[PDB]
Amino acid sequence: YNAPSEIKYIDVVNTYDLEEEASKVVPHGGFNYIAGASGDEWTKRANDRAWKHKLLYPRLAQDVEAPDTSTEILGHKIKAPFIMAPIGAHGLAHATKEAGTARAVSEFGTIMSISAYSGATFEEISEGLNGGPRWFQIYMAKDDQQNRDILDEAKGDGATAIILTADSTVSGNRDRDVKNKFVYPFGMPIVQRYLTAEGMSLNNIYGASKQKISPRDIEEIAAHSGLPVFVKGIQHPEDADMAIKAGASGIWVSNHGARQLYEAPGSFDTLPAIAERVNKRVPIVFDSGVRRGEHVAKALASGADVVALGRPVLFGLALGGWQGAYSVLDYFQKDLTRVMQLTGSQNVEDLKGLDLFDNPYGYEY
Amino acid sequence: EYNAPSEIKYIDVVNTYDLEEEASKVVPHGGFNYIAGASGDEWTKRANDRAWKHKLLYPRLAQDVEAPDTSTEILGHKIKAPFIMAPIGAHGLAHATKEAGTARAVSEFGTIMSISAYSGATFEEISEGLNGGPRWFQIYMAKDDQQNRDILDEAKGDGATAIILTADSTVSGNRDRDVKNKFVYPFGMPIVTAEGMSLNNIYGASKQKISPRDIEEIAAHSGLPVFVKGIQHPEDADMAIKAGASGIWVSNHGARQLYEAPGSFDTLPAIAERVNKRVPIVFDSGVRRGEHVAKALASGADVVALGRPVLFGLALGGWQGAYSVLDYFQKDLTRVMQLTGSQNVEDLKGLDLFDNPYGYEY
Amino acid sequence: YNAPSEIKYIDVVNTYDLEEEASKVVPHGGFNYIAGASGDEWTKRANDRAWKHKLLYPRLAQDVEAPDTSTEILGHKIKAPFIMAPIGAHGLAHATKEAGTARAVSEFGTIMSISAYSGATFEEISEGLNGGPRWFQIYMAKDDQQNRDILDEAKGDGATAIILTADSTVSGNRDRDVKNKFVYPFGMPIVQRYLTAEGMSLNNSKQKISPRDIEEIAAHSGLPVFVKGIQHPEDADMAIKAGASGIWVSNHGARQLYEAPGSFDTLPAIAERVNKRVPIVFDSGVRRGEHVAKALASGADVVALGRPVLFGLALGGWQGAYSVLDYFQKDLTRVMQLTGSQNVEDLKGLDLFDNPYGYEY
Amino acid sequence: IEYNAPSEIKYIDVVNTYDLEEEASKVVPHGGFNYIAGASGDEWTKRANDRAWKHKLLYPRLAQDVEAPDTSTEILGHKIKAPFIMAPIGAHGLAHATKEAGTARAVSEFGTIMSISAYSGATFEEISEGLNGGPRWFQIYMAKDDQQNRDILDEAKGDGATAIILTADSTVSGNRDRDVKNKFVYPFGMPIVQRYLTAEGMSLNNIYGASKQKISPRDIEEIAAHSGLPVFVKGIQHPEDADMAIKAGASGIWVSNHGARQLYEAPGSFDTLPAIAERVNKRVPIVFDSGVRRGEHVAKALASGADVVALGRPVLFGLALGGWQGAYSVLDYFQKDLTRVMQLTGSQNVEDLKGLDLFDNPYGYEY
Ligand SMILES: Cc1cc2c(cc1C)N(C[C@H](O)[C@H](O)[C@H](O)COP(=O)(O)O)c1[nH]c(=O)[nH]c(=O)c1N2
Ligand SMILES: Cc1cc2c(cc1C)N(C[C@H](O)[C@H](O)[C@H](O)COP(=O)(O)O)c1[nH]c(=O)[nH]c(=O)c1N2
Ligand SMILES: Cc1cc2c(cc1C)N(C[C@H](O)[C@H](O)[C@H](O)COP(=O)(O)O)c1[nH]c(=O)[nH]c(=O)c1N2
Ligand SMILES: Cc1cc2c(cc1C)N(C[C@H](O)[C@H](O)[C@H](O)COP(=O)(O)O)c1[nH]c(=O)[nH]c(=O)c1N2
Repeated sequence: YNAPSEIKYIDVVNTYDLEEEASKVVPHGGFNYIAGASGDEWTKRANDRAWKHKLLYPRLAQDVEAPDTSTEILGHKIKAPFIMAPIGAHGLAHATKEAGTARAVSEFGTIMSISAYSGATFEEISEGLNGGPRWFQIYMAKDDQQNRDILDEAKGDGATAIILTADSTVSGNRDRDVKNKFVYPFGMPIVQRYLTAEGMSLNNIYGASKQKISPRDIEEIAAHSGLPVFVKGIQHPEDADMAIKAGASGIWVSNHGARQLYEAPGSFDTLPAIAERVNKRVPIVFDSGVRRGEHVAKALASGADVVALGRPVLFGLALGGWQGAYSVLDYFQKDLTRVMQLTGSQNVEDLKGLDLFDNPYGYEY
Repeated sequence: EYNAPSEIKYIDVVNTYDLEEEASKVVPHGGFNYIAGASGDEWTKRANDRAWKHKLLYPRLAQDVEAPDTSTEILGHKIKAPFIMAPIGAHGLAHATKEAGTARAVSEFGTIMSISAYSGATFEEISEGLNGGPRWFQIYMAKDDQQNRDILDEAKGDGATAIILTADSTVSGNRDRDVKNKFVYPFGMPIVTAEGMSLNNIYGASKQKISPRDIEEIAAHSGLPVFVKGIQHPEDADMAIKAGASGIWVSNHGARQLYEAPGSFDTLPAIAERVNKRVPIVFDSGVRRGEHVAKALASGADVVALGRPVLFGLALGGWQGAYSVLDYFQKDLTRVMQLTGSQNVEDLKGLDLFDNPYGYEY
Repeated sequence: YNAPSEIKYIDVVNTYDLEEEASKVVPHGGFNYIAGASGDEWTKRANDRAWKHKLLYPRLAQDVEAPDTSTEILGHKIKAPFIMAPIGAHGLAHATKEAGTARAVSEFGTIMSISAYSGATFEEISEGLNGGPRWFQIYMAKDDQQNRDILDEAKGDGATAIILTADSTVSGNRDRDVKNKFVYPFGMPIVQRYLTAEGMSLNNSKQKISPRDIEEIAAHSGLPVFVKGIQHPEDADMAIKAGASGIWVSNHGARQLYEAPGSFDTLPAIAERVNKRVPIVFDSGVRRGEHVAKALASGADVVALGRPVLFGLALGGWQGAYSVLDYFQKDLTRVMQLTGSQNVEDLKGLDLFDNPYGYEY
Repeated sequence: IEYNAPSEIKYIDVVNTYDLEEEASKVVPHGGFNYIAGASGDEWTKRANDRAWKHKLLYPRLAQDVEAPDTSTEILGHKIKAPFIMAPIGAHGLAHATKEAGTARAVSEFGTIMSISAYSGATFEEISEGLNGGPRWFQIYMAKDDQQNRDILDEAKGDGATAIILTADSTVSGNRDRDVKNKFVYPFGMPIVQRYLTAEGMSLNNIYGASKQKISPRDIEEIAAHSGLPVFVKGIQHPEDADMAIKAGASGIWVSNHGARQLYEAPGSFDTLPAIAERVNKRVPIVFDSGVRRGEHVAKALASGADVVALGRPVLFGLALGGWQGAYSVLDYFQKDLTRVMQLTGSQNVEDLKGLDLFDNPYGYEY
């Protein structure tokens, strides 16, 4: 597996163009694993086109200058209201793998989410973070003791929150991966105890993780870890009520980048109903489709506290390693700064109160 | 000479849409387009497909679900999954084993075979393929009353446990591909010569002046439950039940009949609300994915019926190819059940759907 | 101007395909004059896509067989609920011009509408009609005596209604014709007196038409008057108050005001306002039997056919044009059977399914 | 900074304004052409500006007793030949060698108002020569220094400005991908704002960056008080800003999204107009811009609450193709296009336009 190895900053004009650029340096199978989604990818398109449903207003004479992008979540002060989404197997994108992404995220000044399906060990990632804050995303074992062990190792590494990804009890129908017969070209050291991953398909990896996740799992992870728990993959408001009742300390609105259930809504369309149900009882992280500063703003305006970034950071990693990934984070901060100035937002809380224009015509207008 | 493919093999289905173009490589041009095509410029066939994006499924989490059960029961038949085979004539356009091949797939899978009155096979040939599997017979009514009595008696003696009255084909749809290819039927219809006849003249020999009395007459004569097939307007569901139907079969004939009509799935909720659980509902016209099976049940259907994708599987692999399509739908549905929080088929019928007012382009 | 000249029936699978086929035989300028519309033709596309806003239901066990397409309008018995729209310069499509269309229309058994801008004389058209019914479409002159004279000649020819086309007081912005520098290759003998049109552009007649003109035409001719080009219901009220005997809903095939609605979308509001006081003719975008049915279900009494008939005339002279009329009758017969309509009055009562998603569904 | 704008002067036959874009691309240098034509992001909001016109459709009306429609109107005491004015646009020398004096001559001779951008590549004296006494409004991009604003406003008023336009939607630049990809810089100076920067060799983000970011309602008040001229506030898309501007002493509201050159993933400008017009409630005049390309658009804007529209890109493309005569051709095209529309809609005069029923099209562009 010939992963890219260039380390360089990149001049990001927009994040969309990074996809085709990365396609020229990432091996075909791996690239399509990263870029692809379920079915014919209509719901991935829906994640993107959802942003045109609610439109931002420019606002004038707002007495605003030098907008402050910084915010705080679960005690962590971060440079902008976005974090790194949990993504396994960064080694598909770049030889420096999760340690590269970790270096970008910590240097930038936000929170790194570590996937249980990382191709790097806790020690390797921690070397890249150099003290930076991190949250750990568990894919649950069937065996309780193994979940206890993974959680203890995560916390001992320094995790300050646990993310339970519950929308992948089985694999999505990822036609690119089926057609390419994709299999991992390396191991997953954190979950190996219950599988190695090298040569396995993702459907069999998700297959070893727990299918019968219930609200008791949320309660049990919360009690065992003593850390705030996010429940990730929520698209229906009832699950936010369920998660909060079961002791969750945050809601993570996501459709897994459209890699899971097909013929489902664009994730952004689901956010307002979820935020209304949550009603600020706990923090909300939003993901699945964020590509612009305007998207960050619209998410916050619609009830998110922060967003999580995925594919664009991974494409940045492919093209330039840690410096490429950092270039993408920096882009988002600068992009957001512009949008804050033009929308009349002095600070992150102002973003959360913006009026949005309803566009009933959709993408073709 | 019509020379259909004859190879029997399993196929690895990634999705059923790709089966269309794959099947086009092995089926004679004329026959293929007869199967694939629809009325006018096929806008309503596209509508059947795009309607699925009007109501979107939610993923649901921590639902305490594992190993979802796809089994269900309809009019006392226990079936492996909530889909049956739609009645389609002339399977011989797809594969040399014709309706017997589809029958074997359906029977071995474990669902119900619907036999078209316009099958290219006899009841005896189809029965060999079914090897005892359940079957329903779909009638295209004759003008002559005794002929209807005779066909129904033969169907029932063959083992039919329900009758399907297809009433949306009193004349043929405007099927441009068949006109432009100058296609005509290459073999007979022995249950009802058909060979060398256009479909429009075939439908011409059947009864045009179908009335509610016909539903009453078929039910009384056969002593079997009768489904009325082709329904798109809720008043017809009411009429059919009042006339003695034991089931409603929501369909636009795969968009092969009236043009510039709705996508079938968009018609389902108003029909199910009108039926008000009085009789079972079968839904068809455009089902291609497990997501579609789930959305139809969530919208008031009890089962769906499959058509073109199974024929395309038959073309590619005979009974084994058709079986592969049925298996694909069962596994596809299983995934969807797991991700939506559905442990069983009754759970599918209760799912919330997300309304998408933006339609296909979003 | 090398117009098509051959005469033969044609196979019509659908009318949309006639446009491309006609383009291969009609001279470029004249073809594009017939086919084109204002601006970038968005409103011509809207005329077409409007049919997907309201969708037909198949209906079952309706006790229907051998549907009857026939109807009557102002006492004329016609074979199907469609007439020929008034279109000038049929010579652009075929050497036999309006006499060819007239033969098709009379042989079929409907009403011929004669444009004041016809390339043929009344006598030439009359020999094609062989006694068949005709209505005369006037484009008003500024001079009152010229209007009197034209109406007298039309009535003398046998017109049994007058159609006042009032949506062309100035020309639409027809980019194809501007880009092609289109000019008529022949004269317009009926309106000669006030212009010869050979060498003239269409944009080069009365602009200040008022309701009084409707009154004066009705009073002078003693014939029923249709007011043609209506898209707003207030104009239906105005026209009926002014003595009109019919309302002709139309946007001139999208050749007039640009960035306006598709004609079918305007029909229900106009039919509501008319409230059955007078008959309604609908045009602009009819291409299928389904469209005929939908127009009737939405308040029209008949529709008028235009471009597809002209494309048929290009392809086959009167027999070509006849094939198109026959196509529409057969197409409607299928639709009637499948929708549960025994007769034309049943079409007028059909439920339609609302499609809020539009063309891409 | 090599830059070779076209120089030929000729009338042009305008069939429609859309076609002028491709035609101008043949003769305007690449960077400057794409600076004029382009917009933010992937230009979805520029497309929205254009497709918004299909949301509300015109009715033809019959037997209206209308002939020879009169396009003349009046705004803040200026009698103009048609209900459109020239939008403020800097650096006209990117389009044609004759620069802002070329456009000024066309606008003046046609008989409407010239809006002069603070970022003009021409001095007041050079523009005034082109105007030959014609009416002018001055568009300020504010300095941070109060005295420099007073000086600019004084010079503008001395030159003959009869209104001041505060463009407040560009406190920082939009994300203009074409200009980033092309590394666009201005090839000449901006004499009116040089005092706070020159612009030659500078990127627009750094010129906007020198202008005032922290614009507040007090700036509107101070401009109005200092100049003693009516002040428009330009770039409004949200009705609250119309309330704000009037409360602060504005004499007019200029609805605009800057040609989609500023905030991305925002509504098409025409879609915002009715809510603004409802809030304004005829307290002050409304200028509308961003996407006007046809007489139908002028009509629809007036029917939806605007008093006049402002023209931008199509006039610059005309300038590129023919200098002042090319620009004149574009203005004339608009007057004739509007006249046709007025005849067919039953509109005898500009006030009738403002009263037109519109057909609501909930299907949008694809219908
Ligand atoms: C390649 C790749 C791999 C993974 C993911 C995504 C992608 C793209 N996602 C989902 C991820 O956290 C996030 O929800 C999406 O990346 C957001 O969608 P976009 O990146 O904005 O398109 C994911 N989520 C998770 O909780 N654990 C994981 O290991 C992975 N793996
Ligand atoms: C080739 C072919 C032939 C037939 C049909 C369909 C097709 C595709 N259909 C309609 C069929 O029962 C069912 O309604 C459609 O197949 C459903 O549409 P899809 O297959 O999902 O597109 C049909 N229906 C019926 O009742 N008797 C018949 O003989 C046939 N024949
Ligand atoms: C080439 C051409 C020429 C004319 C027209 C149309 C066309 C296409 N139309 C309008 C005509 O009566 C009718 O309203 C349209 O043809 C209907 O649109 P479709 O033909 O269905 O697209 C027209 N109308 C009229 O009253 N007098 C005329 O002379 C003409 N001329
Ligand atoms: C090349 C160019 C340059 C500028 C502008 C636009 C364009 C296209 N615009 C905005 C302008 O006044 C107006 O809002 C838009 O031109 C209207 O959009 P359309 O031209 O119809 O697309 C602008 N606005 C302003 O107040 N001062 C300026 O200097 C400029 N500069």
